[PDB]
Amino acid sequence: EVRTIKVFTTVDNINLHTQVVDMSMTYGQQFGPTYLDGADVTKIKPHNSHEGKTFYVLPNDDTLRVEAFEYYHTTDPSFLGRYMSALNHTKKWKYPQVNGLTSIKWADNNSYLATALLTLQQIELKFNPPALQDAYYRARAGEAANFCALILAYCNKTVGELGDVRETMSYLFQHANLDSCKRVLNVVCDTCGQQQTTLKGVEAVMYMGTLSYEQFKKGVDIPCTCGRRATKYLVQQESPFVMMSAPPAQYELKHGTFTCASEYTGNYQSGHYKHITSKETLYCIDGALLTKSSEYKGPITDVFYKENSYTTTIKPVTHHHHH
Ligand SMILES: [Cl-]
Ligand SMILES: [Cl-]
Ligand code: NA
Ligand code: NA
Ligand code: NA
Ligand SMILES: [Zn+2]
Repeated sequence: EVRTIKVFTTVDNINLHTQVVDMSMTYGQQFGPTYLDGADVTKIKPHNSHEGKTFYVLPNDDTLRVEAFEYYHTTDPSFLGRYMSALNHTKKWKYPQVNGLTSIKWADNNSYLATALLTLQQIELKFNPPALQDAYYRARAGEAANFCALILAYCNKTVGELGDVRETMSYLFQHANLDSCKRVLNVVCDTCGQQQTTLKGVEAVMYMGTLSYEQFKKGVDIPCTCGRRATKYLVQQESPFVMMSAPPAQYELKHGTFTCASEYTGNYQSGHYKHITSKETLYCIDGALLTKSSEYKGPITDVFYKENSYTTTIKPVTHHHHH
């Protein structure tokens, strides 16, 4: 005798697909890789209690391939498996409210994700994939498991794997609407003259080499191809924030001069991230932990600043000689 139950399959947890499954065959024999709220049930046969429940599957048919792309903006074949695998862990993490923001209690080497999530709640950023829009809204309300699992999937990081905050933000920004962001730079060499460049989108809001926005406006020394040290400085900026990054180094964060920052203690193989936010005082959020101070000095790697529109008032030759 053939026994069956009705279940629903999905790739986006919105659009459902009715299935009649044979209770003598595993989900994998019938759907391929199958997950129940992150749990891998591929090798499990249907239970009575599964009737009417929704299972994630991989995009096997054309219908599912379109739904998955429209929701996630990826066609990487393993994406849904990686998201589900991560979700099985992140649904067990805790997301405490710390100083009015959703943080993450430490687990599974997740300090880089905690400071990324805290940072997002302090900068103006809109995501493009519906999956991130929906999950980020939930994360702001305090239910951040799906958002964290999506970050891991989009960044191709597994739970427990070491992550870099700058790289994680770069991926998040790649999936955000930054088309209104513009940056104009000028590079001045005594030998080679002046070279202006215009950057757009993610490249307009990220810079690697100095933590100081003020120093970037004054001028930073970089190598020129001729071998001399040229001066690079910010000509014009149109964006709601900027992110300045550098290899970790002792750095003083002054209250009221920045939005938030990330601190990395450790080395290239093992470390830990903390988050610093400048509000009525300086708050240091370390997952679930919170401390305060009037001054802060530590190995800072990333600093975020507010912006709207900036235009330099100084001529190039003045930046080259006075930075
Ligand atoms: Cl959004
Ligand atoms: Cl996108
Ligand atoms: Na935000
Ligand atoms: Na919130
Ligand atoms: Na974009
Ligand atoms: Zn030169």
